[PDB]
Amino acid sequence: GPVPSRARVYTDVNTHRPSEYWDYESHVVEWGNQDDYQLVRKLGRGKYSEVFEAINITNNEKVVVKILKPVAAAKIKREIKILENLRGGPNIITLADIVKDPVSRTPALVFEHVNNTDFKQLYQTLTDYDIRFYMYEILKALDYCHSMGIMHRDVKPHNVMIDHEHRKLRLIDWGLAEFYHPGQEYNVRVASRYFKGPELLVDYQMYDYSLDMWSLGCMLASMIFRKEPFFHGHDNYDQLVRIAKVLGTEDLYDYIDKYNIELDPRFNDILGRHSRKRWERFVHSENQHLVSPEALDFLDKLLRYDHQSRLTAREAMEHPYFYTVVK
Ligand SMILES: Nc1ncnc2c1ncn2[C@@H]1O[C@H](COP(=O)(O)OP(=O)(O)O)[C@@H](O)[C@H]1O
Ligand SMILES: N#CCc1n[nH]c2cc(Br)c(Br)cc12
Ligand SMILES: [Mg+2]
Repeated sequence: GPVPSRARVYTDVNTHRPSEYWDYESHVVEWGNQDDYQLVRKLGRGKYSEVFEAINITNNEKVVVKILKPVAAAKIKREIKILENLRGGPNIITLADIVKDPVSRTPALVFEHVNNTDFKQLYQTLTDYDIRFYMYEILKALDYCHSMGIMHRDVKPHNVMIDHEHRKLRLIDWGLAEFYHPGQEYNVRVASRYFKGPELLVDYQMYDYSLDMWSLGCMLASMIFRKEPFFHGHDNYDQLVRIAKVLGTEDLYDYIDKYNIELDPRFNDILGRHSRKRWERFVHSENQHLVSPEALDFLDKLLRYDHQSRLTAREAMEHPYFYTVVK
């Protein structure tokens, strides 16, 4: 069957922490007072929650309330424990409270409010310097959560809030996050389609923190090349074909061979044969202001089929692409 894999960093962080840290099912939720929060307006509804802008009447501060749906109500302890474990970490959204919503009768997570800049506005206006600055800020959040034994598993632009006015970034939406345990087989139905790593698309379950580094690479490629999204698959199968049209099929087959993976036979008629394209193929007059040899080298080291071969968040922070960023 498939060959096992383990992370090259932070491998045993959960084995050396007390059971209380990662055993989220045994966690006893401390409930706050729902009357402290007055809902103001509905910001949206996802597959798992309804999100509202609210005011904390004990200090007149704005907050965001995520009211979980019954489907979500199952693995809520996992999101709660992860949020409490990471609380206070660099660029991690702060969970302010947990209350029982009187209408849904489900848990409602109360978060710090971010006066975030519109995501299309961010995509259209961030400069070369801004992209480097903000990529460094998201790497601080990812190295922190990885060092804490957690993988986010849903890195994408909408989960990376930026308040451009205060040069403030927060990594949000920890509902798909998981504790990393060496040898554990995880569900591959994580991350949004365009950000899914090759490990998920070929059904390799023994993945790790490096999944987040693929997703970050997808964000970087879209930003510097002005192509939203960078790998535009029509479904999860075509998603792999789009990746293979850029990275080539030979390295894909080497990756499948190394981990002894049985590729779904539905790929036999759609993958074809493709060479790796040099990153300069994607450069044009409308994106040249965001591309540099350092950006291309950094991107090249994130977007690798072999999850064990990708830069870790800490190695990424050492890259020359960030030398220009004021620290
Ligand atoms: N702390 C926050 N500050 C401001 N807006 C937020 C905050 N958290 C979520 N939002 C808003 O709510 C939505 C994202 O919610 P999210 O946690 O990603 O949902 P889900 O877990 O169902 O996928 C977006 O519309 C975003 O603008
Ligand atoms: N793509 C896009 C816009 C956007 N949303 N969130 C982000 C976080 C970062 Br880090 C960067 Br760069 C760009 C964005
Ligand atoms: Mg989200």
